[PDB]
Amino acid sequence: VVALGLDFGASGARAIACDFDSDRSVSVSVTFPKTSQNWPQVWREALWQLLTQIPADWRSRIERIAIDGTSGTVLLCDREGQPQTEPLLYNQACPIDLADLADWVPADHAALSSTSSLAKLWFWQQQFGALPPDWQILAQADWLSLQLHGCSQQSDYHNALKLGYSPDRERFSKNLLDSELGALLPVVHEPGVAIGPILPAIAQEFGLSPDCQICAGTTDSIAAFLASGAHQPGEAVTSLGSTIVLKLLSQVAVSDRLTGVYSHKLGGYWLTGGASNCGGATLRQFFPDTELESLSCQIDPTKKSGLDYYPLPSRGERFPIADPDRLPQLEPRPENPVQFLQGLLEGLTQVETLGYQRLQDLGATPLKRIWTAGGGAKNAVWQQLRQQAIGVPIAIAPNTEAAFGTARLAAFGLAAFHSA
Repeated sequence: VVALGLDFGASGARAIACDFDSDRSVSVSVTFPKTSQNWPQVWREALWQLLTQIPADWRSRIERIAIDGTSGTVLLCDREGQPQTEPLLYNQACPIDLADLADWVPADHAALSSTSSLAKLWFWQQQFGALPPDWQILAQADWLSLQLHGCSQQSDYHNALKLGYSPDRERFSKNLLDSELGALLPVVHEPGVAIGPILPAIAQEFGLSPDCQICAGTTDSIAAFLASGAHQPGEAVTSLGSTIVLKLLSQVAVSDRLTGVYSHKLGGYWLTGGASNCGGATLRQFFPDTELESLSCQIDPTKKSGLDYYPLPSRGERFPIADPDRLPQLEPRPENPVQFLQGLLEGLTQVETLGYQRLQDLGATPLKRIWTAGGGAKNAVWQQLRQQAIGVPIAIAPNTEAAFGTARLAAFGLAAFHSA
């Protein structure tokens, strides 16, 4: 089976066509601008650009397609899926009262956030005054897949979560559906399942098989986890990037609105996680990468530095423990740059350690092993510190590209996420 993964991220889009019986693939890219008067046009043209750059052989052989997008990026469209106003991007917050959403979702549901799809739909509602029932709100991944299969008001329970969906009960609340916003809500499927065949005109134009299936997509954050291949509960993917992002697979859904912790449904399992303000950005504040490496070579993890740092890049922390007033803790600062670096890596290690423990304290399945992604994943000293402090096998994630995880999503769905 040959599947195509389309990933639309923060500043670009990547396509990965993958042949899974050959384990061979091709990857193409499109880079977004940093400003547009028409982001829908930018995204749609990116879609055709990605498809075009794929060789004719692969395109003829593609049987399934899936698309992941940025979580919280939504479009207000009419009956035909035509943008009626500018998209509200993932980073944009809305000046609405979250108390106006209380009757549509449970106590501290993930949708209760000024940046959620639901909050943006309510913002649009109070903007236009009254939204027509034949209109629809679409996530980025939704709208793009709509360009492929032509079926309107279709989404997945990953993107739809922050729209107010409850994947624990597999439904929107009856009060939300009965509401004035109800007619704009999409039909929610499981990521990976076939929505419908590709549009005949689209298939013919781009030399794709007319029998190719367009699946239900995901978020790019979840696609990244799917790229690792981890499917057993207790397994976790750690992203050692600018910020440390933890993703833990569990048999139980856990949530903590205080620390921004919530859970996505993933087949029969649950994907929980948390994001710290700490990360490699703190490291770059004192070292360039080259110097960072030359100094890491001289660090022996088997001996404590005596330093107890909390490596925030600035004031404020959100996970594992929430404290907006917490300041970075980088004292005492030794004269030896090597040992100061060790203190930093030890602090970042503690963040990850306390992060996974916090997740387990909330009820998540105990950590079995860790797959690592991001820039710090290649840092073996950092890996040793993480390993000896956490106590589980830690390795580098085989694949990390979101488009590849989405290609796997197209090829196999979420089938691996069940009891064997």
